[PDB]
Amino acid sequence: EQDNAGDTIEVTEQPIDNTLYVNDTGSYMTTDFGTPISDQTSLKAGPRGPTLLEDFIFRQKLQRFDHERVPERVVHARGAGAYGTFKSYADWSNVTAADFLSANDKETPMFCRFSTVVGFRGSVDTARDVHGHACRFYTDEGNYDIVGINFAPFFIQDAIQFPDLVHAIKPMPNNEIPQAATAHTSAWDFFSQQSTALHSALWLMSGNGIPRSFRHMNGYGVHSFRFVAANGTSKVVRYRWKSQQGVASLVWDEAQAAAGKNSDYHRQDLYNAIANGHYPKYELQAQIMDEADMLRFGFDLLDPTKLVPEEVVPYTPLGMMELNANPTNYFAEVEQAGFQPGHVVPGIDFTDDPLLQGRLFSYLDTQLTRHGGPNFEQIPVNRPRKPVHNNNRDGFGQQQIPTNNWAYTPNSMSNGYPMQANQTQGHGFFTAPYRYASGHLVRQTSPTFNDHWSQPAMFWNSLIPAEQQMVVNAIVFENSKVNSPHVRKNVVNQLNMVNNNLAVRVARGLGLDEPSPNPTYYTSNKTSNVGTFGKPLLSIEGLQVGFLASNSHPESIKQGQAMAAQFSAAGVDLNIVTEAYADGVNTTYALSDAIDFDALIIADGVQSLFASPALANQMNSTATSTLYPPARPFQILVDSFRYGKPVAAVGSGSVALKNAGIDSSRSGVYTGSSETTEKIAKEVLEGLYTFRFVDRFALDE
Amino acid sequence: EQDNAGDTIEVTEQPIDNTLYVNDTGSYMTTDFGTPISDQTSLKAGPRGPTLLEDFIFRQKLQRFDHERVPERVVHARGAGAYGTFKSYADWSNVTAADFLSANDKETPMFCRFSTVVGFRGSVDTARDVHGHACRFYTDEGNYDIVGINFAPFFIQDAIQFPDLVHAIKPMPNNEIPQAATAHTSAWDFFSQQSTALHSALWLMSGNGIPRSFRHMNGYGVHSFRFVAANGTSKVVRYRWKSQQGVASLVWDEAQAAAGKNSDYHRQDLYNAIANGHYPKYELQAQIMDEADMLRFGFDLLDPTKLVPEEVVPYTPLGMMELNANPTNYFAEVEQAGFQPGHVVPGIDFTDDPLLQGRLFSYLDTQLTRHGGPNFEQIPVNRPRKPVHNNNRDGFGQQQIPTNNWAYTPNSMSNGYPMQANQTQGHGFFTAPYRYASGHLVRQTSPTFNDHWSQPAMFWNSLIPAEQQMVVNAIVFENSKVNSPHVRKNVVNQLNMVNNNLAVRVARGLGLDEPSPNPTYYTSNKTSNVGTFGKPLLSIEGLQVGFLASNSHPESIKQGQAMAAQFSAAGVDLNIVTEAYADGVNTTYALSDAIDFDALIIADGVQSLFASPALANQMNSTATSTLYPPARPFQILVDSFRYGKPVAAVGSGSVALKNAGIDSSRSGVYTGSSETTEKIAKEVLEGLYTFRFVDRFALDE
Ligand code: HEM
Ligand code: HEM
Ligand SMILES: [Cl-]
Ligand SMILES: [Cl-]
Repeated sequence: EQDNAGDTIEVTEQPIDNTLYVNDTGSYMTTDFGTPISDQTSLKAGPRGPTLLEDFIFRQKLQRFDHERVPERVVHARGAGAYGTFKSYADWSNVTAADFLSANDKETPMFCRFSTVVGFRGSVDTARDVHGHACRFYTDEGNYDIVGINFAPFFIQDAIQFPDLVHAIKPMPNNEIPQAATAHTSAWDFFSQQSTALHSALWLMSGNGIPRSFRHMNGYGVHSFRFVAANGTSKVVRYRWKSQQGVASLVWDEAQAAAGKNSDYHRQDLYNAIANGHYPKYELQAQIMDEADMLRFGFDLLDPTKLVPEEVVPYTPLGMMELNANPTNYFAEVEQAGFQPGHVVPGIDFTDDPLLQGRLFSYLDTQLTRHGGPNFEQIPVNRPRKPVHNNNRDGFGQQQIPTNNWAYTPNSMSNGYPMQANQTQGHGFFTAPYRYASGHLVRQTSPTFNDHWSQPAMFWNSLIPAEQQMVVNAIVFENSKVNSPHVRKNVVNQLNMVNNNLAVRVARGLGLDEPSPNPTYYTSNKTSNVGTFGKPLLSIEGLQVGFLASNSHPESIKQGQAMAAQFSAAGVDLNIVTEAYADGVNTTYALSDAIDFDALIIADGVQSLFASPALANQMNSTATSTLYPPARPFQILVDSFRYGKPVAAVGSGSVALKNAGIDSSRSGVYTGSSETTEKIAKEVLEGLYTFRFVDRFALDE
Repeated sequence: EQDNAGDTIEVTEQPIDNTLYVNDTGSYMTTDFGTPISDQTSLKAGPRGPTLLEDFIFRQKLQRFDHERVPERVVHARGAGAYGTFKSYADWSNVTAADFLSANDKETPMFCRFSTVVGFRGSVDTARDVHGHACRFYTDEGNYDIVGINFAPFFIQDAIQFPDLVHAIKPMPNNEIPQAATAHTSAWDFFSQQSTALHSALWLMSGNGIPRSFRHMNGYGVHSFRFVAANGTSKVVRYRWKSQQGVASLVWDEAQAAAGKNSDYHRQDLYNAIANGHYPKYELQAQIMDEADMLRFGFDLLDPTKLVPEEVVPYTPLGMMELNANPTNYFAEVEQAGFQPGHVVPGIDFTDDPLLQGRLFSYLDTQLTRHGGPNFEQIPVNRPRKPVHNNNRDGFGQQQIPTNNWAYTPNSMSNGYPMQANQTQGHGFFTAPYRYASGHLVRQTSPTFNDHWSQPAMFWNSLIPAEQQMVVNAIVFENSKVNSPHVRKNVVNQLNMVNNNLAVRVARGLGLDEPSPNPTYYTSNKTSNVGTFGKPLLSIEGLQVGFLASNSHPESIKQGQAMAAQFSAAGVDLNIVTEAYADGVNTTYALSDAIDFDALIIADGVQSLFASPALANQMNSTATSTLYPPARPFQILVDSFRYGKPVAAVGSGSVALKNAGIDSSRSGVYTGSSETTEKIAKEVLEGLYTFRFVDRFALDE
């Protein structure tokens, strides 16, 4: 660049302020251009006069405000994030050249966001939905994102259908009803006309659609990807994030109650858990398969509507992630984060999964919408941990200052920088070299993709009877909300290709004719770890206990408080509830509901709070408590029991149980005198692990 | 423009397609550039091959999809719209030169949007909140927008504080919790440190915060505006939209239930009412005051925290609006609509209200954010009904084609077009000519604005005892959710400057020390039409009745059906509810809740459905119905009664009432034999007008 005076360029770097995190301590307010200000009164022509155009303080403040909002994500708008770390279990170089997997105990920084799918930005956490599980590894060789969900299969087999699925499940276009729900004609029409959807539709109707929290679901990559070794050999892999807390879910009416009582239930759960030191963990696992396995198992590994059963190919544990810090600013870090499945690193490659292939286009393009311009990767949360060097330039919102004035390749002026990186130098990305294609250029679906029903059948067989009833109840609920009889009937006919018992039970729920067995795709096969009831949690850290006490019986508070040490030691929060705040009280009846607690304990001597609605109704007007709605304590109890949660009662607390028709002989009901509270606590710990007592759920066939 | 050949310009208008409403009937799918396509399979290198970059069909479809979203409104994101018409009661030219008010029976097209304030796009309709009431008159002299709310006063006195109020009430910035709610430290901190907020805070805690529907609230302009007559004389006016349905509201726990059962409760209500021919009406009214009235009434008419009591200045009816059509496409017409208080027409002017003055800047600027460019008024819903002519040009998304090549004033080339319009020619806008200012250029608040407490006191005195209890319960609920004791105490102290009884009751609810009377700002004054309980509705059209029946007692359905004619004739929807769809059934237990009905009727012979939760709990597992959660029918009944709704029972239905502890002697409880169903219906019509039976609500002091 310097064989002459003209092309020789003097660089003078200016001492520009380079703040990242903003710290207000000690400061006076300034404009964005650094002039010290107050911001509390408009400049006016006299104190009762009109506001002046020259009040630039007013205009800069309101212009910022008027422009705060950005487009939400077209899908997964409602979500929450956290930072963490990932530790490799091994040097995996034998199967992948990926750097974050290259050594035992190698640690990589992480950022993840969890979300629903269909609802808009402020929709209810406990909507029935798919849930996103999207994690970025900030590796030494680039940001690697696994952008997954809590179900193993997806609804469709080609990315070109994605706007069809999404418009179908989103609110109707004429009136934007209903919010965050598939319970409408268009969605079930789509799922029944596009029968690839059945597998994921069953997942959605199961407890998987309504998880207890982000900490109590698994994550799946869904698609086949490739691990590529340094020498070019590849393996076909499928990812699972196995929650180290375990898998647990709500029941529908409980998910509804939670939506109305605490729309922030899952984001609050994640925030509180991290803030309280109960850091959620998920183990990265992969089914590591050979190229020869593409069609071996009787379905196609390119097909995203199909899971590989653990019993056919086991999951190999790769390493452990932990999320251990909350974001500092939600808008800056969470709202602006843009995950992309095309954010790959050397040692990872794609497959010809037609669903995956289109996602690679879509996510890069969509980042423009939400960020207003092309420099979205420059936002701090999206930056790689090492500095970027390439010949990309300019664009709205450019906050870097390139010094390489020869921004093209090949050139003879820049000393070869930046250098081309590839398989054999600079740890460059490379497509797996044995990949091959051969064929006409076709817009045709592979016939290997044609079985839409067998895997739905396996999934059904994989659920305990209580959760099978839950699926029926959900399908019946959603298809009763569907307004079109012909769609209802199409759904039944589709379900009958999956399992006759399922379809008959649904048709009965809908008041429709019962179909007859259609055995073509039926199977008795089943797989494990795809249900959400009947298997206990692996950790009860960060779960909640509600201890129902009264200010009118002061010893009840003290009884609550003496149990607190035991729960604290298990990482369980004990919440003492009374009518109103007082010494030792944590929360109140008026603020409380069953959904707020994972187990409930009734204190000794407070039985009189637990009047049934019928009793409440006699004495109305005067001398009924104003401090909470009529029969609130009773309702918390009855709801907790109905939902399947452990309930305990100390002393005369058992009177409350009887009032509620709860026999002390039921599973997950613990009783004891005031002298045995220590043992009652440990039984509650026991019940928290079991989590739900499914013997309480009504069964049909 | 043509005294020479060079400046003479040939205009050739091209036959360009000019579709507005899109009609698909008969058509093949095409790209946006008109090439006929299919859109169901990606183009691949072989049927199991990778997707090709040259598949432009895939890319155009996903690029559209990837870019569907736009920024939501910074406030009032959650809302719903409808078209209608406005009829003037008179020629009002004696007080205003406004054209839409210039003749008896003069009709003007309308479009309105109603909304909450704090929640984001998909937040729950029944959040406790301010509600927007924003209406556009498409006049012959421009689009006139009244951008109002359902409360008479606003929280702050200067527009520069608007981002402070909004950041305070919106979710916290670190974690974006909580959604659509003021129940957190920051909001109550703001309301207590910025004590102007007390008036609107009391409105918010009343039933006004939780209306039954958009049809059952009023609208207020809040600010003083001016009517300006042709000759320059002005009047100071305040607007009210008086609902012709009447004012009705929910109770808090009911608003919560509705949020979890039907997040679309208000938008669905409005959509259904219009679709069913029950068109909501609101009468435009104005307090028409003299310039001399600015300080006469012991507060300042420039002050938006102050209402003028109807008893001091009556509302003059101006005309009647009716909303009579749903939008065709929600995104195009509702989401994109941009109302602005600066959208004024000749005969309307502003005042020096410092809150109003800033809104004039803010709304014009904010339209850029949501529309991506400056041509937001070109969107169909924002267009005036007559063609625009001005010298504004260009900008993103320009879909017009100007023919005037001399786009500046003054010029000698364009034949004087377009002509300047003013007070005396072309019906031009004009500022009211007697307006005057005089003063230093000051950033100071007017001392006339200093009384923050007297009007809050009047408002409190204006509520029936039951709604006063509702305010206390709300304040106590929200301030129990506030995590900061010092903020709780500040709120109490502020409330004690308003009314000692109010403050003592709140402090009791919060477990705080009771303050002592602080009489400086106390008053016994009261005003009418500012409460939401204790005054019946004026129309029951579009309200809902739930008729609880059973498939296991088939005559119950027929009993329901024979009542339907009477409800239909009142414009009331009768919904027959059973376990599952069948001949004559409208909805199901599993889909139903108390919030779905405004009155409940229990059929003869179905009492066995109405088992209490206690009874449900005995027989669990087998032979409990799978068709709805345990004790769902009972819960609907108990909830309806608790909320204050009319309930009726035919025949042995009274057994259900007894089970629920509801005596047939209570107000708003109707019973009769199977032979008197006609009379039972008319009593239910009676109860619908009364709407809520406040004798059921617990009272304190
Ligand atoms: C296996 C199937 C899929 C999974 C597991 C998946 C996963 C996800 C996740 C987890 C998010 C949220 C990321 C975040 O938290 O910010 C997301 C967003 C998105 N997805 Fe998907 N997705 C799938 C299929 C598709 C398909 C086929 C397309 C389109 C071709 C697509 C387009 C999008 C878009 C446009 C976004 C918005 C991203 C943004 O604005 O940053 N997805 N997806
Ligand atoms: C008397 C007090 C006020 C009332 C009655 C009021 C009313 C409303 C209403 C009804 C909307 C929703 C319009 C729609 O449905 O699209 C709205 C939006 C808005 N308001 Fe206000 N407002 C008030 C105070 C303010 C103040 C002081 C400011 C700022 C200086 C402000 C800024 C905004 C903005 C930026 C929007 C978004 C508008 C859009 O994106 O189109 N408001 N307001
Ligand atoms: Cl492949
Ligand atoms: Cl003025």
